[PDB]
Amino acid sequence: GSSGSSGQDFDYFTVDMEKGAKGFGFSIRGGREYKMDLYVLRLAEDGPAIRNGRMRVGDQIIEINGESTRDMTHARAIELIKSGGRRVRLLLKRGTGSGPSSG
Repeated sequence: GSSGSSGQDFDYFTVDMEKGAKGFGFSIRGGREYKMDLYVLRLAEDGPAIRNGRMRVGDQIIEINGESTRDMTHARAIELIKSGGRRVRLLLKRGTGSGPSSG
């Protein structure tokens, strides 16, 4: 009587931010175009992104605006952030882990 998928990935948390002076103030990298997942290229020091926190530079985006980030190209994810509007919600997880793995 057990239940649970296989593969204990990092913390699957969602991100919530709005548009700024020159946009959300965040970029992405990778994609089907390069045969790799979508990560956060960099962050805007003076943008609403770097102020959000939920998302940082060096993470892996598994979801974007609630749209499964699969079989998608860096171009798509780029249009999704502008397709939603001023508010963009993507699922990101920090590679910090659950803590010290020892015992």
